Amino acid sequence: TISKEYHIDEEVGFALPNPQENLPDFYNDWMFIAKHLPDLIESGQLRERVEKLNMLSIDHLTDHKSQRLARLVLGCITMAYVWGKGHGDVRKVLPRNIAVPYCQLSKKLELPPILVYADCVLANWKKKDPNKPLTYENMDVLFSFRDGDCSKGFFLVSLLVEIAAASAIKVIPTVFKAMQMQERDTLLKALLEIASCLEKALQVFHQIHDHVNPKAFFSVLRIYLSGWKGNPQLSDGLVYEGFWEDPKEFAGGSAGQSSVFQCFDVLLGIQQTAHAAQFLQDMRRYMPPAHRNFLCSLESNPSVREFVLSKGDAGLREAYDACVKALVSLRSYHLQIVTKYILIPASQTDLMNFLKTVRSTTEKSLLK
Amino acid sequence: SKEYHIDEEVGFALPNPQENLPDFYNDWMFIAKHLPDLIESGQLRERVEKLNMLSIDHLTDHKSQRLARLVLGCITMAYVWGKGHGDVRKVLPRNIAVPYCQLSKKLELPPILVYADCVLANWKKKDPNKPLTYENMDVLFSFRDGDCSKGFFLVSLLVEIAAASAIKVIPTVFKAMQMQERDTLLKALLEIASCLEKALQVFHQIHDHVNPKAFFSVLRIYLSGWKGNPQLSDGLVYEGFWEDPKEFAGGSAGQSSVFQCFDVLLGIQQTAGGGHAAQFLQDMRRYMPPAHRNFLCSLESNPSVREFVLSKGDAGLREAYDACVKALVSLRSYHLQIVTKYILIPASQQGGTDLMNFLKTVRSTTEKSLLK
Ligand code: HEM
Ligand code: HEM
Ligand SMILES: Nc1nonc1/C(=N\O)Nc1ccc(F)c(Cl)c1
Ligand SMILES: Nc1nonc1/C(=N\O)Nc1ccc(F)c(Cl)c1
Repeated sequence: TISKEYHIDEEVGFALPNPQENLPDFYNDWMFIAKHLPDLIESGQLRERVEKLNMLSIDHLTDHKSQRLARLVLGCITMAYVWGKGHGDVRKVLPRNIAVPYCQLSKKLELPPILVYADCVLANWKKKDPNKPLTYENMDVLFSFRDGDCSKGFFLVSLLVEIAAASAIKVIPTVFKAMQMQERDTLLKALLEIASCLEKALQVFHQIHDHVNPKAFFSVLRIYLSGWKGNPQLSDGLVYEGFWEDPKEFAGGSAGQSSVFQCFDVLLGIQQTAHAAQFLQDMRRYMPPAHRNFLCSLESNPSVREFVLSKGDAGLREAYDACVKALVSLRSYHLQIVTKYILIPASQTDLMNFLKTVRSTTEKSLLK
Repeated sequence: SKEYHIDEEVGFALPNPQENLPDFYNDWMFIAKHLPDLIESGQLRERVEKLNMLSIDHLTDHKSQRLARLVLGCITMAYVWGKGHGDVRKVLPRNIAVPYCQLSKKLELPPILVYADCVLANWKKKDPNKPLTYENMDVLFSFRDGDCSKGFFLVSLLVEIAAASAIKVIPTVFKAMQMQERDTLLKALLEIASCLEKALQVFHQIHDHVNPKAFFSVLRIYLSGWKGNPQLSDGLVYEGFWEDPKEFAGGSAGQSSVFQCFDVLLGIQQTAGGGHAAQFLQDMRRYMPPAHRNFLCSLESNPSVREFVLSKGDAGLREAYDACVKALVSLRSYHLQIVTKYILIPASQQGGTDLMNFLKTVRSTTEKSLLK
C-alpha cells in the first residue's frame, strides 16, 4: 500500500516537500541575482552581473533539496539572461561561469539544463506559517521573473492542482493489490476515491482566474518560460559555453511535464503515448528521474481497464468511467484556460488541435 | 527475474520458437515458406491480394502469436519492397493489413518486421539433443536466395544468447549491493565482463557467413522501414485499419535489449541528453517486446551500480566495473568495423558519414563512463 523511492510524498505527491530556501554561503553570489531578477532586468544590469561571475563548484550542494534549489536559481538566472527584457535582445551564448555548473548539476539530477515544471512549480514554494495548512494564502513562491508577471499565482495555482492530485496518487497501490486479491469491493472504493480527488483538482484549478491576469501572462511570463527547441529566435539552439561545442535545443516549460496527468492516463489504460503521443513521450525527459521511473512502473502492471471490462459489473464500470470523466472535465476546462490566456491575447490553431486530440483520446476510453 | 520473458539459457530470445501454425493459416505459412521463389516469379503480390482476411483468434498461446507475427511481418516486407528494385507499393491489402495490426496491437508491438521477430523468434535446432551453435541451428524464414539471411540472423542471435548468460547475473549484483557482500559483487561484475568478451568472440563469426554485397544489396532492402524513408515519404497505408499513412522504423539491432540493458545497469547515460542518439535509442524501445521494455524499466528504477562502486574507494571493484564498460566499448568498436565492411564500403560503388558519427558518439559516451 506504499510507493518505494519514487520521490512521491504522501501529502504533496510529485511536488518536492518543504523545499529548501537558502543555499550554503558559498553561493550567495548566485542567490543574490535570483532573489532580485525583477529589479536587475529593469535596470538592465542582470546580464552584466551574470558575466562578472566566478565559476563556482557544485560540490557544496550535498543533499537533494539544495541541489534542486540551486537548479531553480540557475534555471531562472538562465532564462532571464537569454531573453533579457524579453523584447528581442536575446543572447545565444550562455557564459562559461554559469553554463558549467548548470550542466554539471543538470546531468547530476538527470534533467535538461533549462527551467522546467519540476523547478518553477514543484520546488519553487514555501509555507508562510509552517503550522498552517497548504493554501494560496499561506503559501508563496521563492522566485519570480518580473514585477506584475503574476508568477506567484501561476506557479502556486498549478502547484495546488498537483497537490490535489497527490491524494489520489497514494491510492494506486490499493488499486493494484485489489485487482490481485480480487477484493472487488475495495477496488470500487479506490476508483471512486480517485475520481473524487480529480473533481477536487478541477475545483482548485478554478482559482487561476483569481490570481493570473491574461495579458500579464501572455505578454510577460510566457516569454521567460520559452525554450530553444524549434524557436526561431534561437533557431540553432543555445551555446553552453565551456560544456558543449555546438548549440543544443531544449523545450521551454509546459505542464506536459506534469507527471500527474500522464500517470492517470497510464493507470486507466488511456493510450496517449502510442504526434501528440510523441510530444507527451518527449516531455517525460523533462520530468525528474524517479518520476519517469514511476510512470514506467505503472505501464508494467496489468491493465485496470481490461480488468473492469472483464467483470461485467455496473458498479465498477461507473467507478472507472467516473475517473475517465474527471480527466475529460480537467482537459476541457484546460482548453478554456488556453482560450483565455493564449488564444485571445494572441489576437491583439495548431495548439488547440493538440489539446483537443488528447482530450478526445481520453473520451474514447469511456465505457459510455 | 519474474515474467519479463527472459529465459535462463537464451535471455531475450524466444526459447524454442514455434515452427508451424494451426491448419487454418496454411494460406499464410505457404507464402512465407516460399518468399524467395514467389518474388522471383513475380507472383508474391498476387498471392497476397488473392487472400482472405483470416482471424487471429486461433493463435491461442504466445509462441504461435509470435510465429504468426513473423510470417505476416516478412510477407509485408516482401510485398512492400517487391523485387527490391525500386517499385514499391504504398497500400498494404485489407486481408493481411487487418490481422497484422490486430496481432501487433495484441502483442504491443509495431506492425512491421522487427529484431524481436526475424532474430529472436526466427530459429530452431536441427537436432534438439545437441547444443546451440550455427551448425546445429537454422532460421525459419528468408527473403531471397543468396541474401545470406541464415548467417545474418543466426550470428546476431548467437551474440544475443552469449549475453544471456550475463543477464542472469543481474539480480546477484543488486542483492549484493543491498546485503553489502562486496566479494559477491566483485565476482558478479567479473562474470558479466567475461560473458561480454565471449559475446565479442561470437560476433567474429559474421565475416564467415555474411557476404557484404549480398547484405547491402539484397537483405538490407527487405529490412527497411517507412519512417523518414523517401520511397514512402508519407509512410504506409494499412488498408482497413488506418485512415492515413503511418510511419514505422525498419529493423535495427538498436532494438536489441541486451545493449541498452547493460548501459542501464552500468549507469551509462545514453537515453539522456539532447541529441539524436538518445532519442533514437529511446524510440527503439517501442519496437522491443513489452516484457523487455518492462525489464529495462526495472533496471532504471534500481540503485546505481556506478554510484555504489565510486563510493567504496575499492580498487578491485573499480577494475571489475571498468572491465564490463571496456567489454561494451570493445563490442561497439568492433561493431564500427562491421559497419565499415557491410554498409560503408559497398555504398561506395553504386551521407553515411553522419551515420558513423552516430555510432561513434554512442561508443564515446560508453568510454567516458570508465572510472580510471
Ligand atoms: C494559462 C495557463 C496555461 C496555459 C496557457 C496552458 C497552455 C497549454 C498548451 C499550449 C499546451 C500544449 C502545448 C505546450 O505545452 O506548449 C498545454 C498542455 C497541457 N497543459 Fe496546459 N496551460 C496552462 C495551464 C495548465 C495547468 C494549470 C495544468 C495542470 C495543472 C495544465 C496541464 C496541461 C497538460 C497536462 C498538458 C498536456 C496535455 C494533456 O495532458 O492533456 N496546464 N497547455
Ligand atoms: C553486420 C551488419 C550490421 C550492420 C550493417 C549494422 C549497422 C548498424 C547501423 C547502421 C546502426 C545505426 C542504426 C540506424 O541509424 O539505422 C547500428 C546500430 C546498432 N547496431 Fe548494428 N549493424 C550490424 C550488426 C550488428 C550486430 C550483430 C549487433 C549486435 C549483436 C549490432 C548492434 C547494434 C547496436 C546495439 C546499435 C545501436 C547503437 C549502440 O547501441 O551502440 N549491430 N548498426
Ligand atoms: N505548456 C504551457 N505553456 O504555457 N503554460 C503551459 C502549461 N500547460 O501547458 N503548463 C504549465 C503551467 C504552469 C507552469 F508554470 C508551467 Cl512552467 C507550465
Ligand atoms: N541496424 C541495423 N540495420 O541493419 N542491421 C543492423 C543491426 N545493427 O544495427 N542489427 C541488426 C542485426 C541483425 C538483424 F537481423 C537486424 Cl533486423 C538488425
